[PDB]
Amino acid sequence: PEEILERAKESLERAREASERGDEEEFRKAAEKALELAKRLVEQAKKEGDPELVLEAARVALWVAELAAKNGDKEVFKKAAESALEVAKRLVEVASKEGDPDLVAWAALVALWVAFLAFLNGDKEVFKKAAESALEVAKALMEVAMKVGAPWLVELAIAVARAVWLLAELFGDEEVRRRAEAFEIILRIAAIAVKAWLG
Amino acid sequence: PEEILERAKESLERAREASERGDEEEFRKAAEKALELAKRLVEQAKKEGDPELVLEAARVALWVAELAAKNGDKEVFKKAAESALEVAKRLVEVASKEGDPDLVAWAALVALWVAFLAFLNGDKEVFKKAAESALEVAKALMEVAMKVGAPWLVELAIAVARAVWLLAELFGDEEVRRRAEAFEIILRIAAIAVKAWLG
Amino acid sequence: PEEILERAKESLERAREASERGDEEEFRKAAEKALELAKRLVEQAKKEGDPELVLEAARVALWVAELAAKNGDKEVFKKAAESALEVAKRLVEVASKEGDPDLVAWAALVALWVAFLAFLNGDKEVFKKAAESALEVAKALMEVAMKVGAPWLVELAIAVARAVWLLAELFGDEEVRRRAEAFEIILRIAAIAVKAWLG
Amino acid sequence: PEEILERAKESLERAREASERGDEEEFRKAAEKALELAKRLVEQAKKEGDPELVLEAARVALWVAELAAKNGDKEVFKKAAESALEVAKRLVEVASKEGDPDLVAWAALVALWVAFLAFLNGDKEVFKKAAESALEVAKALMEVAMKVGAPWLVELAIAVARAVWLLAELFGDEEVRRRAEAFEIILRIAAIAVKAWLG
Amino acid sequence: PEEILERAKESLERAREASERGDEEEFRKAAEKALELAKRLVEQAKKEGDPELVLEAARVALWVAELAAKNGDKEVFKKAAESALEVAKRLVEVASKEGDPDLVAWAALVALWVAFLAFLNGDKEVFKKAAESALEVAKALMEVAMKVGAPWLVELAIAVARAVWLLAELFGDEEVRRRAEAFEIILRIAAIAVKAWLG
Amino acid sequence: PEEILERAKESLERAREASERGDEEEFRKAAEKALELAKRLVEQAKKEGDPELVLEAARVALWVAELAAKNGDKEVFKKAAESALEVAKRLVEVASKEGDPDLVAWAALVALWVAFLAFLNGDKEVFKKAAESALEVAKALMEVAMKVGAPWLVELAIAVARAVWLLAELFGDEEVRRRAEAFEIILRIAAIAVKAWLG
Amino acid sequence: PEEILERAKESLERAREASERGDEEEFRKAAEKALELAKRLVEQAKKEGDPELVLEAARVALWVAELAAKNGDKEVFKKAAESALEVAKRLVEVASKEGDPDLVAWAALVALWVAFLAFLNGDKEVFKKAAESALEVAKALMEVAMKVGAPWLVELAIAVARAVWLLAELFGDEEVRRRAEAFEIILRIAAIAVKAWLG
Amino acid sequence: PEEILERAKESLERAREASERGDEEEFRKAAEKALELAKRLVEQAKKEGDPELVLEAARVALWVAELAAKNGDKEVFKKAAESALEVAKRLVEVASKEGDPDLVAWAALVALWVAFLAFLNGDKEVFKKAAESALEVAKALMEVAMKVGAPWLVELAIAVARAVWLLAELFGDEEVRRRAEAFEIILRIAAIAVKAWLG
Repeated sequence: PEEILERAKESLERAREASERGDEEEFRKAAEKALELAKRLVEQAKKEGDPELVLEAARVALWVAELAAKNGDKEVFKKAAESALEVAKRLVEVASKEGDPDLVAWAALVALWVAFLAFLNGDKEVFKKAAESALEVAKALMEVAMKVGAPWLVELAIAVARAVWLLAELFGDEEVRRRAEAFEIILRIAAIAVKAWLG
Repeated sequence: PEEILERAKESLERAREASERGDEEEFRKAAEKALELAKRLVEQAKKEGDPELVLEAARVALWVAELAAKNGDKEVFKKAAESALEVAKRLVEVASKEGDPDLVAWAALVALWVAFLAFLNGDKEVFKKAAESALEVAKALMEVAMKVGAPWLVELAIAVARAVWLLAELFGDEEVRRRAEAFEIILRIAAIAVKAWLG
Repeated sequence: PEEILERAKESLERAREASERGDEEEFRKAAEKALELAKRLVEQAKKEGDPELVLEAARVALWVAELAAKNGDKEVFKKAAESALEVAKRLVEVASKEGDPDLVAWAALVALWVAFLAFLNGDKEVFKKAAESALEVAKALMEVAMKVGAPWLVELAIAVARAVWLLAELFGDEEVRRRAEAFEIILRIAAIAVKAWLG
Repeated sequence: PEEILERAKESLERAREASERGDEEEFRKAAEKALELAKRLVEQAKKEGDPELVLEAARVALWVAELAAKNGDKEVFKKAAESALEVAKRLVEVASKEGDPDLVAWAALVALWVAFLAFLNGDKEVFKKAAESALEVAKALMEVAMKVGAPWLVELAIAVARAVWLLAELFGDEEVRRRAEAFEIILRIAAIAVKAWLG
Repeated sequence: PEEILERAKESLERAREASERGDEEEFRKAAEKALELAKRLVEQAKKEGDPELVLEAARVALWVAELAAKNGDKEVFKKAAESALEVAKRLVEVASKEGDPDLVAWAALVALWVAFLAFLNGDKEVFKKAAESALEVAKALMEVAMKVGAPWLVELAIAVARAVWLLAELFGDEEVRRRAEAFEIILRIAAIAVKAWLG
Repeated sequence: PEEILERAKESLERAREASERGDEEEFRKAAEKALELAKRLVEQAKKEGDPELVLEAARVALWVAELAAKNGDKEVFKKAAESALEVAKRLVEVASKEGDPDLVAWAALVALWVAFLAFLNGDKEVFKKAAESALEVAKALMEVAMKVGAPWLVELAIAVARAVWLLAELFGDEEVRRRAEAFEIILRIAAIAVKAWLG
Repeated sequence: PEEILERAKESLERAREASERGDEEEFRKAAEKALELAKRLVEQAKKEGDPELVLEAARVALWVAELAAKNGDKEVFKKAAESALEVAKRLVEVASKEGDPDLVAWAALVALWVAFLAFLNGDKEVFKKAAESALEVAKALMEVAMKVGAPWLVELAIAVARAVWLLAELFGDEEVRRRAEAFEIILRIAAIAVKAWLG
Repeated sequence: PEEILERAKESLERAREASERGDEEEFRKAAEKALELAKRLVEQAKKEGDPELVLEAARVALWVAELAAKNGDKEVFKKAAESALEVAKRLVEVASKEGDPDLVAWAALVALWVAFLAFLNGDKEVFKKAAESALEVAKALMEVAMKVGAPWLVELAIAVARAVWLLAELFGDEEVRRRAEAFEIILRIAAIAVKAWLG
C-alpha cells in the first residue's frame, strides 16, 4: 500500500502539472492510472484489514475529481466520481462491519464533496448519484449511531440530510430535493427515537 | 428461525444481484421467496414467543421494498409494502400484549419507512395505507405510554403525527393530510392528559 | 360486569371480522349487541358503584364507532356516537359526584375522539353534538378543578377548548368555531380565577 | 334558605326535563318559579347575612339561563339574564361592603357567563347589558384590590377587560368593543398605580 | 366636612334614583347640589389642611359624571367634568406643596377617568380638556418623582402619557394624539434623567 | 437674586392671571419684565458664582414660554424661547467650566422642552433653533461624560439624539431629522469610545 | 506650543465673533491664521514628541470647520477639512509608531466628525475624502488592536465601518456605501481573527 | 532577507510618492521591483525555513495592490494580485507542512483583501481568482483545524465562506456566489464533523 500510495500521489502530481500546462493525453492517462492505483489500494485495504487506506484512496479520488472540474474534462470526471462514490460505499460497509463512527462521517463528507464538485461542473446525472449515495450514507449513519452510541452521529445525519436538500435547492433537481425533504422528516423521527434509546 | 433467517438473507442477496444485473424472473422469484420466508419467520416468532424475530422480519421486508423502488417493479413492491405493514401491525399487537416500548417505536419507524418508499416511487394508494397504519401506530403508542410509563413515547407519537402530516404535505394527498392534522390536535390533548397522569 | 365485558368484547371481534369480510347483517347485529351490552354494563356500574366499568364501556363504544368509520355504515355510527356521548355525560356526572379527576379527563378524551371520528367520516350533525358535549365537559372540568385542587385540570380544560376550536376550523362549522372561541376566552378568565384561588 | 334552595333545584330539574321532552308551559312555569325562588333566596341572604347564598342563587340563575339557550326560549332567557346580572350587582355590593375578594371574582365570572350565553343565542341587547355589568365589575374589582390587598385581583380585572373586548370582537358590537378597549387602557394605568401602592 | 360629605352622598343617591326613574328637574338639582357641596368640601379641605377630603370630593364628582353619561344629560356632564378637572388641579397643587406621591397618582387617575367618560359619551371638547389636564398631571408627577424619590412615579407618568395617546387614538383627536406622542418622547428623556439622578 | 426671583415669580403670576382673564398689554408687559428679570438673575449668577440660579432662571423662562403657547401670543413666545435657549447655552458653558453633570442634563431638558413647546404651537423656525441647541447640548454632554466619568451621561446623550429625531419625525422638518439621524450615528460611535475609555 | 495654542484659540474667538457679526475678510483671515497655527503646532508636536498637541490641533481644526458650516463659507471649509483629515492621518501615524490606542480612536472620531460636517453642509467631494480617511483609520485601528491588545478597538473599528455605511446611506453616495459595506464584511472576518488571537 | 525587505520597503515608498505626484514610469518600475523583491524574499523564506518572511512579503504585495487601486493602474494591479494570491498559496502550503494555524488565517485574510481590492477597482476577473483562492484557503483551513486542534479555525473557515458569498452578492458574480453558497453548506457539515471529532 505504501509504494502504491506514493505512485498514486506522483501520478496525481503529473495530472496537476498536465492540467496547468494544458495536456490531455498525459492528463487522462495519469488520471486513470491514479484511479486504478486507488482501486488497487482499496483492494489491499480489505485484504489486509486497514480502514485508513480506504479513506486515503477516497482522498486521492477526490483530488482527481477536483482537478477534472478545474480542467473540465467530463469524460474522466464521471469515472472519478463513480470511483469516489464506490469507495464511499465500501467505507460505509467496512465501518458498519467494525463499528467505527469516524469512517462513516468521512464517507458522508466524501459523498457531499462529490456532490459539490458536480454542482460546480454542472452535471445533473452524477449529482443525482451523489445525492442518493449521501442519503444512503445518512441511513447507515443513523444505524451506526443506534449501534455504537455516539449521539453526535445523529446530528451529523440530520445535517447531511439538510445539506443534500439545500444543494438540490440551489441546483434545481426537484426530484432529489423531494427525496431529501422526505428523508429529513423521517430522519427527525428516527433521531428522536435513537436519542431516547441511548441517552 | 435461524436457518430461515439465513435463507431469507441469501434470497435478498440474490434479489439485489438480479436488480443490479437487471433480472425479472429471478428478481420476483427471490423477492416473493423472501416475503414468504419472512412471514414464516413471523409465524415462528409467535409460536416461540420471540419479539426480535418480528423486527428482523420487518427489516428484511423493508430491504425488499427498498429494492423494488430502486428497481421500480411495482407489482412486487405493493406486496412487499402490504407485508411490511402487516408485520408492523403484528409488532404493535405483541408489544401491547407484553408491554415493551421499543417494539412500538420500531413499528412506527417501519410504517413511516414504507410511507417514504411510497413517496419515492409515487404510489398514492400504498401511501394512504402506510399513513393510516402510521396513525394507528401513534394511537397504540400513546396507549402504551399511558400503560408502561416511558414519557418519551408521547413525544415520539406527536412527532410521528407531525411527520405523517408533512409527508402528506409534500406528496399532496390532502385527505391524508387532514386526517393527520386532526390526529395531531387530538393527540396533543391526549398527550397533556398522559403527561399529567404519569409525571 | 365481567361476563358482560367478555361478551361485549367477543361481539366486537365478530363485528371486526364482519367488517373485514364485508358483512352487513352480522355487522349491525354484533354492533348493536355490543352497544346494548355496554349500556347494560353502564347500568351495572352505577348499581354497584364502579367507575372503571363506565370507562371500559366508553372504550368499547369508541371501538365500535371507529369500526363504523372504517366501514362507513353511518346508520350504526350515529347510534354508536350517541351512546358514547351519553356514556361521557354519565362519566362526568359520577366524577363530579365522587370527586375523581381522571374520570373527567377520560370523558373529555372520549368526547374529542367522537368528534375526531365524525371529522373523519364527515358527519356535521354528530360533529356538532360532539363539540357541544366537549365544551360541557370543559365546563365540568374547570368546576372539578376548582373543587378538588389538581391544577393540571385547568390546563387540560383550556387545551380541550383550543382543540375543539381547531377541529371546527378544519371541518368548517363556523357556528361551533364561534362557540369554541368564546368559550376559550371565558375559560381563560375562569382559569386565572381558579389558579389564584388554589395556588 | 335550605328548603328554598332544594325547591329551586327541583324546579330546575323540572325545567330540564321539560326542555328535553319539549314543553313550554311547564318550561316557563318552572323557570319563573326558579327565578322567583332565587330572588327570595337573595333576600334571605341579606336578611341573614350570608354571602354564599347569593353565589348559589347566581349559579341557579345561570343554570336556568343556559337551559334557555339550549331551548332557545328568548322570552324567559332575557328575564333570567336580567336576574343574573342583578344578582351579580348585589354580589359586588355585599363584597365591597364586607371586603371579600372571592365574591367579586365570582361576580365577574357570572357577568362574563351571561355574556357568553348571549353570544351563543345571539341577543345583542342582553350582550350589551352583560358587557356593561362586566366592566362595572372590573371597576369594583380594582377598587377592592386597592382596598384589601390581594394583587391577583388586578390581573383578574385586566383579564376581564381583555375578555370583554375579545367577546365584543367576535360578536361585532363595535360600541361595546370601543368601551372595552378604552377601559383596558385606563385599567392598565390604574393597575400600575395599585401595584405600586400595595407591593 | 363630615356632615357635608353625608349630604353630598345623599344627594348623589337622589340623583341615581332620579336617573333610574327618569327625572330631569330633581336630576339636575341634586347633581348641581352635589357639585356645590363638593366644592364647599374642597374649600373646607384647604381651610383645615386635609388632603383626603380633596380626594373624596373628586370621587363624588366622578360619580356624578358617570351618572350623567349613563343618563346622557350633557348640560350637567360638562359642569361635572369641569369641576372634576379643577379638583384634580387642586390635588396636584396641594400634593406638590406637601410632597405626597399618592395624591398625584390619584389626580392622574381622576383626569384619565374624566377622559374615559368623555370618550364614552363622545364629547370631543371635554375630551381635549381632560387630555390637557392629564398631560399637565404627568408633568407634575415627574417633577414630584424628582423631588421625593419614589421611582414608580416615573413609570406611572410614562404610562399615563401612553394612555392619553392611545385614548386619543381610539377617539380620533389627532391634535391631542400629537401632543401626547411628543410628550411621551420628552418624558422618556426626562425619565432617564430622573432615574439616573435618584437611583 | 432672592428679591429678583420673587419679583420675577410675581410677574409670572400677573402674566398667568392676565392670560386667564384675556389681557394683552399686561400680558406682554409682565412677560417681558419676567424675561428681563431672568436675564438679570443670570447675570447675578455668574457675577456671584451660583449655578442653581441659572437653572431657576431657565425654569422661569420655560414657564413664560408655556404660557405663551396656551395663550398663543407668538411675538412674545419667540423672545421667550430665544431667552431659554440662551440660558441653556450659558448653563452648558458654566457646567463644562466647573464639571457638574446635573447642569448639563438640565440644559438638555430645557432645550427639548423649548422644542416641545414649539411643536405644540407649530413654529418651525424656533423648532429648528431648539433642535440645533439640543444637538449642541448632546455634544457637550458626551464631552463632559468623557471628562468627569458618570457613564449615564452617555445614555442620556444618545437618548436626546433619538428624541430630537423623533420630534422632527412628528413635525416634519426633514432637514432637522437628517441632522439628528447622522448625529445619532456618530454619537453611537463616540459612545462606544467613551464607554471603553472610562469603564 | 503653549503660546501657539493660545494665539490659535484667540483667532478662533475672532472667527466666531466675525461669524456672528457677519464678516468675511476677518472671517477668512482668522480662519486661515488658525489653520496655519494649528499646522505649526502639529510640526512642534513631532519635533518635540508630544501626541496630545496633535489632538488639540485636530480639535482646533474641527472647531474651525464647524464654524464654516454654520457660516457656510465653503472656500475655507474645504481647506479646514483637508487640514483636519491630514492631522488625523498624522495622528494615526504617530499612534501606530508609539502604540497608543486612544490616539487612534480620536483619529477615527475626527474623521467621522469631518464626515458629519460635510453631510451637514452637503459637500459630496469632501464627504468622500472623509469616508476614505475613516475607512483607512479603521484599517489602522484593527492593526493596532492586533498589536497592543485592547480588544475594544475591534468593536470600535467595526462600529466605525457601520457608521460610515449609514452616513453614506443617508447622504446617498452609493460608491462610498459599497466601499463601506465590503469593508465591514472583511473587517468582521479580521475581527474574528484578532479576537481569537488575543483573547 | 533583511536588506531585501528594506529595499522593497524603500521601493514601496518610491511608488507611493510617485502615485501622489502622478508618475507612471517610476510608478510601474518601483512597483515591479517591489514585486520581484517580494518574490525573491519568498524564495529566501523557503530556502532558510522562515514563515514570517512569507507573511511580510504578502503584506508588501498587498500594499502595492492597494496603491494600484488608489492609482487605478490596472496593468500593474493584476500582476500584484496574481503575486499576492501565489504568496497566499505558498503560505497555505508551508502552514499545512508545519502545522501552524496563524499562517492559514493570514492566508485567508490576504485572499479576502485581494478580493476586496478587486471589488473596489471593479475587476471581475481577478475577483473570481481571489474568491477561488479564498475558498481553497477555507478548505485547507478546515483541514488544518482537523489536524492540529484549534477549534476557532472552524468558525473562521465558515465565516470566510460567508464573507466570500456576501462579497459576490454585492459585486454580482452569481457564479462565484453559487460556488460560495454550496461551499458554505458543505463546510457546515464538515464543521459539525470536526467539532465532534476534536471537542
